[PDB]
Amino acid sequence: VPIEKLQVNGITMADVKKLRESGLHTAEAVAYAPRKDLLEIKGISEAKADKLLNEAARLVPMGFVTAADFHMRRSELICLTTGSKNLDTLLGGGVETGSITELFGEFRTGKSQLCHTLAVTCQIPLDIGGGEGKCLYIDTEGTFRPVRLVSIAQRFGLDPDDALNNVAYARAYNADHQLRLLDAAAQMMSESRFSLIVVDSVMALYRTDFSGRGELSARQMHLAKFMRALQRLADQFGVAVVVTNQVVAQVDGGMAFNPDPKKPIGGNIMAHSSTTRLGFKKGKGCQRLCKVVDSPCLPEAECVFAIYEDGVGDPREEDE
Amino acid sequence: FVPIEKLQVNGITMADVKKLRESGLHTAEAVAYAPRKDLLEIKGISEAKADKLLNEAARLVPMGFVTAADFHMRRSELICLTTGSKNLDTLLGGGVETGSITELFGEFRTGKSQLCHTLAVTCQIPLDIGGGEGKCLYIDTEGTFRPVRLVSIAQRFGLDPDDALNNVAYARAYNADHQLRLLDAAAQMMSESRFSLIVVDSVMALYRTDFSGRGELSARQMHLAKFMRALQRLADQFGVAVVVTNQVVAQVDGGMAFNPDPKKPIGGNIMAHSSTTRLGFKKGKGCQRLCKVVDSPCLPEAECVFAIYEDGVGDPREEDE
Amino acid sequence: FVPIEKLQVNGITMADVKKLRESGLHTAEAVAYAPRKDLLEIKGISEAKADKLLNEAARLVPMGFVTAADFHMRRSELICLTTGSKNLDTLLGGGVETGSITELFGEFRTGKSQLCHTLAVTCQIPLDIGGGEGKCLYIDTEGTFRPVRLVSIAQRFGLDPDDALNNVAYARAYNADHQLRLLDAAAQMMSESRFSLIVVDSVMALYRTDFSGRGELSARQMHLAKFMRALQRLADQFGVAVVVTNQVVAQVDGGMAFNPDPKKPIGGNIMAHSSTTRLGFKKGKGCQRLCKVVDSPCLPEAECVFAIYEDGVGDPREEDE
Amino acid sequence: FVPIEKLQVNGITMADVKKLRESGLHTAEAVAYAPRKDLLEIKGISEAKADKLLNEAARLVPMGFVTAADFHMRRSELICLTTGSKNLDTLLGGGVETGSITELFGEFRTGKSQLCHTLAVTCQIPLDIGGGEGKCLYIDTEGTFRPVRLVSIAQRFGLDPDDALNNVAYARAYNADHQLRLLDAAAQMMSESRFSLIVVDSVMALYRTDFSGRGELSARQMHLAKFMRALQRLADQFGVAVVVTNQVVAQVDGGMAFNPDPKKPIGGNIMAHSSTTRLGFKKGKGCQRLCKVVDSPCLPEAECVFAIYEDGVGDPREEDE
Amino acid sequence: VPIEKLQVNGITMADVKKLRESGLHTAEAVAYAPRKDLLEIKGISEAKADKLLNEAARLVPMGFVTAADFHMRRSELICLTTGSKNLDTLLGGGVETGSITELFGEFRTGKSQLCHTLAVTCQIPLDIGGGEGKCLYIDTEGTFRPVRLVSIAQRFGLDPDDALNNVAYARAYNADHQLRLLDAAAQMMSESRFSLIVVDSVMALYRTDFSGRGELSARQMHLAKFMRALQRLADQFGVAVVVTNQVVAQVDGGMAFNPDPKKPIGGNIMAHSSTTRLGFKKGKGCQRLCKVVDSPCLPEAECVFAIYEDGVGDPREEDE
Amino acid sequence: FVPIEKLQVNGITMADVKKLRESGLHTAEAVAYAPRKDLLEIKGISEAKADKLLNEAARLVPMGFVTAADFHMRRSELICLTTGSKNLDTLLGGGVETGSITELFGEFRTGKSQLCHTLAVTCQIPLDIGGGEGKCLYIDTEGTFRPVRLVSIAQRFGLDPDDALNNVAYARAYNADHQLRLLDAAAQMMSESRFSLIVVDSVMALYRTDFSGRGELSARQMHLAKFMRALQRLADQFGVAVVVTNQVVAQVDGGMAFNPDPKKPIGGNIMAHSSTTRLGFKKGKGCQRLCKVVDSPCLPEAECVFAIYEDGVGDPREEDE
DNA sequence: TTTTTTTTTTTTTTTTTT
Ligand SMILES: Nc1ncnc2c1ncn2[C@@H]1O[C@H](COP(=O)(O)OP(=O)(O)OP(=O)(O)O)[C@@H](O)[C@H]1O
Ligand SMILES: Nc1ncnc2c1ncn2[C@@H]1O[C@H](COP(=O)(O)OP(=O)(O)OP(=O)(O)O)[C@@H](O)[C@H]1O
Ligand SMILES: Nc1ncnc2c1ncn2[C@@H]1O[C@H](COP(=O)(O)OP(=O)(O)OP(=O)(O)O)[C@@H](O)[C@H]1O
Ligand SMILES: [Mg+2]
Ligand SMILES: [Mg+2]
Ligand SMILES: [Mg+2]
Ligand SMILES: [Mg+2]
Ligand SMILES: [Mg+2]
Ligand SMILES: [Mg+2]
Ligand SMILES: [Mg+2]
Ligand SMILES: [Mg+2]
Ligand SMILES: [Mg+2]
Ligand SMILES: [Mg+2]
Ligand SMILES: [Mg+2]
Ligand SMILES: [Mg+2]
Repeated sequence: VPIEKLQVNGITMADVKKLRESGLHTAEAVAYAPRKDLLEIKGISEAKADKLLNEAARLVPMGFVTAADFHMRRSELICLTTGSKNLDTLLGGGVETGSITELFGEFRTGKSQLCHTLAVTCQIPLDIGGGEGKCLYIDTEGTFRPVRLVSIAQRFGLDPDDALNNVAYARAYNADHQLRLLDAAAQMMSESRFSLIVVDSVMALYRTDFSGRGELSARQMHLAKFMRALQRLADQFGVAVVVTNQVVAQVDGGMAFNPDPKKPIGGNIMAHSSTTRLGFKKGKGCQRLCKVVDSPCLPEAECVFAIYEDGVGDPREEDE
Repeated sequence: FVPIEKLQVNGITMADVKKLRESGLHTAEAVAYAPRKDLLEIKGISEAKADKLLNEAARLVPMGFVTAADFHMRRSELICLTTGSKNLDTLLGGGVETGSITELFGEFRTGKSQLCHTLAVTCQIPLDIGGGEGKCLYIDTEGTFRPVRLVSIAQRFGLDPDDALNNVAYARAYNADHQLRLLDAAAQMMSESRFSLIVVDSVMALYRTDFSGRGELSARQMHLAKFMRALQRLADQFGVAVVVTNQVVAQVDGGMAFNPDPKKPIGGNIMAHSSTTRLGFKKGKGCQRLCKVVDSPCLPEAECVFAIYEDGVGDPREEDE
Repeated sequence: FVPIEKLQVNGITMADVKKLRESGLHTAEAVAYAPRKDLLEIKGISEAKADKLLNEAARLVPMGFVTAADFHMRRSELICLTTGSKNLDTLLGGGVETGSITELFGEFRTGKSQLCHTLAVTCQIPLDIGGGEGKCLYIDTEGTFRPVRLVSIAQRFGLDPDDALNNVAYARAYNADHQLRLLDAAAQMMSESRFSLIVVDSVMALYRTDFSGRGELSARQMHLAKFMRALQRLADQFGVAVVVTNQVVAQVDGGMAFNPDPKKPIGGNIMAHSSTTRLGFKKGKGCQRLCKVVDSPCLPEAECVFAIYEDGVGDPREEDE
Repeated sequence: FVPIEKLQVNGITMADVKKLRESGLHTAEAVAYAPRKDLLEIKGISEAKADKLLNEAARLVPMGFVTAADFHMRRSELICLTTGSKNLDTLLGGGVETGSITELFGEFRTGKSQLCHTLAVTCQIPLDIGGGEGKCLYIDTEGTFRPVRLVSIAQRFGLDPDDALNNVAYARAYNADHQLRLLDAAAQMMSESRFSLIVVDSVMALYRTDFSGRGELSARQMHLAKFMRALQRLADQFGVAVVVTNQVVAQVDGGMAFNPDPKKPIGGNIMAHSSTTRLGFKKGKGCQRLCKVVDSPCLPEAECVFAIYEDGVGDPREEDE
Repeated sequence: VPIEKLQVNGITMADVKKLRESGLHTAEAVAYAPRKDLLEIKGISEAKADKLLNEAARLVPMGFVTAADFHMRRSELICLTTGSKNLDTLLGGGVETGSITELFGEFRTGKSQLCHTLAVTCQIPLDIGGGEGKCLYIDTEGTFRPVRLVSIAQRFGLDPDDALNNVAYARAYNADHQLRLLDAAAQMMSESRFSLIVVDSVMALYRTDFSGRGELSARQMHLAKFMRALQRLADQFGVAVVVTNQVVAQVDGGMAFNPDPKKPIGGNIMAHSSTTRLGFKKGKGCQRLCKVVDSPCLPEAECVFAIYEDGVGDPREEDE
Repeated sequence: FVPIEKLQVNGITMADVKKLRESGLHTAEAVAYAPRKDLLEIKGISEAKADKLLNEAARLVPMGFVTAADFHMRRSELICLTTGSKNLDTLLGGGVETGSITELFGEFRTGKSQLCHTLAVTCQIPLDIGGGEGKCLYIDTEGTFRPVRLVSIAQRFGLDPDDALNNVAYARAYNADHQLRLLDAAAQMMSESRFSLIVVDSVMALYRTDFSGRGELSARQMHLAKFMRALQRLADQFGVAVVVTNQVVAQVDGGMAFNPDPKKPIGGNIMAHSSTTRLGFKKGKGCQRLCKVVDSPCLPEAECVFAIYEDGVGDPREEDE
């Protein structure tokens, strides 16, 4: 819902412009934002903030709804194909839009490759598992490679010029810039239809920007704010949020029950903010193992997928 | 419960009840538990009218002393919602107790949301099998509600999927203020139809981000205290079980090395004191999960092993052992 | 890049830029990439001054969104440094990529230092033959730097040995703190002259002994992450290719016998994720060496054979086959 | 080198220098190379005092970037110790290089100890005949030191046997901790008189038995890395050749058939990467021995034949061919 | 020096008793023992172990020393005659005390006979190449024969009763028992002057106690510990350690340049641990050939010696 | 010897002694001689239990040092078994020594089996005439055992033929594994009755065919080493003479022509070092045989002439000269 | 009230044949 519909009941265009300058670009943005956030924006009075909230609640349903209606709505929710039938079956149709999907794993585990595949598939038509929308790739490690997008578009029949023109790239150099890029992301989606957000990787910049136990609380608070903004973006625009996470080896030997000594970065903030968490492990050569660690609906299962020159695909017989 | 419309006596008009409903008070119990200052804050109500309403609620809703034997007799017939697992029901002494706030805190994929879905389904099954015979009211703050789980658990328990879904009221809270405001609508709907369960998954998720830093910590704790005061008022009014999930944080300080678990529930003292029962959830092998009673006025501190399956929360299978 | 001497606008004085240079930020890209908190930690910089410095840096250096087509066009003209071996260049898709950290990990005598010397010589040859047309910057931690190799490779590639030696900046790191501090001097040198290569041979040699024990490991990896972040910042600012060598560790856990290679690179996940491209080096027969692309965002996992010669890294001859 | 007494400036008292010497740092280079946290571990030294010491050491000892031509002309005048055999000197490009750790690994009776004795004698002969004009420092861990060999080699080279013996500092290490602690006394002696050679025969012999099993393997290799770092620091400070002998173990896993040698040096990757130059020793016919340059940053992988004689290590004779 | 001298600076008799129960019977043993070895003894704390180390360093010189002083000390060192002038000339005066001498060779090559001769000669006066100390014979093959000692004592004029009473015999039945015997050896040497340790043979028990490729690493680790303990005993008491090693016929015929197809057991551990290694071969009749394979100071040379009823001696003219 | 039942002290029950009995350990001496690792691998035995068993065995069986005078006195009382020939007894210094492994290697039909039969008969005759007064245990592997020889020799020595026959324990080995397993039954039998001789004719006949090729040579010799170790354990435990026969192999390699005898026994160094005494057997004129002491710790290398007769092994007569 | 982290590290022979 466009934010311009709020220009009613004494709400002027200046108020909408000020809200847009503060990172709120849709009616859902005003509806989800708390009253204190509106008050923190300069030039907004308490009464006019209250009337903005009332108008947003009238435009965007904030009340209760039967679970049957929510199930029917989620049945129409778009799922983005990952390019692998095994992975789509594991995810119950692919990457779910409107929810944060976390891909945590060690290096060469295909997280960036899967993100590139998702970035290409977000543009293919809906009938083949696409999203029919532009991608928005947030890169924090410098590991984005448009050659991969060109190859995957060749696999999926997309025009390489059209495929590259429909992928939004911004390189994040620090945690503050990474969070600030979400305002530009919201502004871009308020003008054109997007279908996917990728932040590869979320925790790369937070690792170095905040160092030591003294800044750990600030680091996790900033990460919580960042995924709060990501979840709000997913709610407003219905876009799939795919985030990659680095891992660290658990140096404590007390929990020897766990055969995997590596855990994702971000701690409980990352753990609880992500709707779906996928653990990636190395297979034999191109083989990669994906394990659903956390998911409200998907059972904890493991599937095998492979990385090829044309993107993420199902393992081949010769590779078995 | 006693409907608020019964207060229209001794000169109390319909407009007063309308204003009370607009102020979030939908039952006579709500008026009885509401302090006089809260009634005075409502426009159109004078001091004499406020005290008259208080006296009417007092003579309609008992507020005096009762013998411990009478309270024990009343609690004996209190409904306990089955959790779908015999081990968990034994740990809780019959399941989730209605009329009290039950807190489920633990690490991720520990089954808090799955247990909440199982409780949402079982609140509709007949009382003879540990049900509640009432609608569920699910408040989701993390966007993790999945009606497919409700359908699967209803198939497990024999409930019709359409009936199960139509009897579960779902609302997603996007901020702390909206999370608190949803309770007024919850009370309004409960004043019209019988409910049997309140779920807030999760309470702390929106507060961790809406209030940031030490400066806003006091405001966050005050808002959380208000939210749990409203939840406790709802539980007292409607006798509905309140199940709340809580995320965890890793305690950086290593001073309390005597505790093998470096994870503690979020919310601090307000969270600890507001919850009648707190259950700590840990991951076992495979689908198995460990539930531990951390705080309870009557349940001893003990641990039980339960598992999460496609049909919902249940006891671990022999093949999983 | 954008020189830092363009920041004296909108009330920003030259003295503020002087403190910025003293803090290790020598380019407008450097202050653009540095977070607000890092600017605030510099003495003599206020909140408003740091904010306006950030705004000016963002105006000068594009930090906003850009279409992937533009990024592909920009990367098409990106300079790739030839390694002196056609097989290795084909494996790397043109050679060592500038602006990204390339990691060469392997056991001893596998040619990591030899390949770094070859890259240090080839970074000065003209662009038409795979060069960089820029001075090299060699950071050595094991004391294994040998200018005789540079002279031999320069005679191989036609460079004047005196000019080749004069165009290589060498500094030996004696401790991890000194190794990190050397990057400030590297940035200062690059802010006044064009540099086309960074070599850190080796990154983890000094952290291995500076930090000892499991308890000291966290500080070691935090310092390593800071060092790699600084290297990535240098590569982003100056478009300079960063080539880092890493030693190996034998994996004592024999349960995971599925992997035939018992040697893994040092640094753990910090070095693993910080490096854009990782190349695994193994010894062949005699001069032959095997290079394997363990990790790369765009290069497929493939293995090639290259040899170490008196004149540097080159393709194996049929006589050695 | 720069004596540590030059640090008595800018408020640094004699007590600070005494504590530094007691902590094992006996030169200004030792203070410069040591990290800040290493200085913090010394009692009686504050953080500000450590920063001042680091600044003064960096002012006295150059630590910044230097052009490769300057480093090349500095290494041109570097002293190489003759091994008594022209074949071995040609293989090593002039002899054993000072300021770098040279490793002599091989099977028994292959001449490692004999070559170390020859180097110990030649380090005292004048420079023009390939000497070092400095005292030797022999650290023996197997009890195989034999002054009779030194006397014979001195008679071969014309040195006075009494003078040759008086110029060799002998210390036997009985445990790994004592082996590491001997380096502090070595540095203390070196800061007082000009030395030109350090011999540790052998480095790993004490580590074989001091640490047993895979449980202590990590601690064993960490201690070995600390010992080798300390040796590298000593070489950097005093500009002396560090010659270390290493035992070998026959590799059981014969999976790789490309290596005709079933014996590999002990110490793993720690010793493989710590040693600047590695020489593999094998027995030839009679007194003849085979030396192979396994690892070297500047020397090609080649083999030469040398022999062990009663007067020391020398080239094989025509009668022995 | 006796370990009782460590009872200073607050070190009690209980500490010395615990050290003696742990196999450390001399202050030299405490000095040579590492920090972790001292920490493994119950009843000894961090500060207590450190204080013991400083006291031992004060008593036992552990610092540097000029090579001239060590040369003088080795010049005044005692060398045990082997009863054969040729063998003594080959060894440069006889078996060197304080160093491990390894006698490896085929069967009936004279290793056990030479050990018996050394056991007898360790008691004869110094002026005739003796040691004036008791022998310590550790037998692992059951090949010890006191009749040989009696005959050699008759050759050298010693009283057979005195000769037998001055030889400490203990038969090792397993590798663990063989290693444990060294603690009793140290205890006996701490109270009486010994001059020779014989282990015949070192590798006989290790061959069968550890079997298969999997147990080879543990076998060689235990062997390294045993040889380290032998070297510690030699350093502490200044006694000659004469050990016999059996031989195995190497099957790799590619290295045909070596005319000898038999190599000693123990591999590199025995190769490096032994200060001096002597290869024994049979000559004409009673004559035997001894070859110095490894020695830090003796040239690689061969001499011919013979075995007679009265012990090891030079070959006779009648046997030539 | 000390029976294993005496270990039933300090918490050692019947179960432990039994589990030892099926583990091949039937005496306290067997427990003492067995290493700790061998005790640990036995099922039902804990580390503390194994340590307690070791301490109890050490208390019962003296494992400490002892003066050579005491050893000589004990060996003076050691039993020697007469071979029926004065020449052979004089060559062996009284006959076959008990408690030691005596090897009889020679050409076919040189009397090894006949001498073993004679020893089997003489081990039962009274001690005053060189006997052993104990049962014999014959392990025949070539199938050449003939009880008629035992009957004839018993007639020669005056023993009752039935008493001689039923006092000889026979067990025929069909493969190497069965040959090794038979020693456990031998120990079990000897723990029940007094034995005085063990005969294995022949040791390496079965190993020659069971293991073939270079690959199985290592396993063959390792199994042979285990077998002879067990034989030595039996000899130490029961004080019995172990007499083993071995075939011969002609040395095809004629380069070592210095040895007039081209035949050497099978088993190589394992049999060479495991056998306490080795006797070389050659065929003389007629029925006379030549016996030569090849290896013996105390017997000088000498030869004697003995002959084989119907009544057994005896000295040659004048008519045979 | 708060709020995670983060890898190490080799080893070690063997064993006759006809
Ligand atoms: N063009 C390609 N063709 C085939 N396989 C490729 C190609 N590019 C990359 N790969 C594969 O993908 C791997 C790289 O994985 P990816 O780029 O997804 O990183 P990641 O696992 O997320 O790790 P990081 O933490 O380092 O970013 C390579 O090692 C290779 O196996
Ligand atoms: N349909 C299903 N069938 C079986 N198991 C499931 C299913 N859906 C989820 N699970 C299991 O439950 C886990 C998710 O638990 P749940 O959704 O209750 O989260 P939670 O512990 O409350 O955490 P969060 O804080 O992320 O909401 C999954 O990881 C999986 O193990
Ligand atoms: N009393 C003796 N008189 C003369 N010579 C003897 C005497 N005892 C033994 N010999 C000689 O010594 C040889 C035995 O050698 P020795 O006992 O030293 O064995 P070894 O070579 O160490 O072998 P191993 O321990 O492997 O059996 C006999 O073969 C013989 O030549
Ligand atoms: Mg990636
Ligand atoms: Mg979740
Ligand atoms: Mg949840
Ligand atoms: Mg190198
Ligand atoms: Mg990568
Ligand atoms: Mg040596
Ligand atoms: Mg090297
Ligand atoms: Mg012998
Ligand atoms: Mg040696
Ligand atoms: Mg026959
Ligand atoms: Mg026979
Ligand atoms: Mg023998």
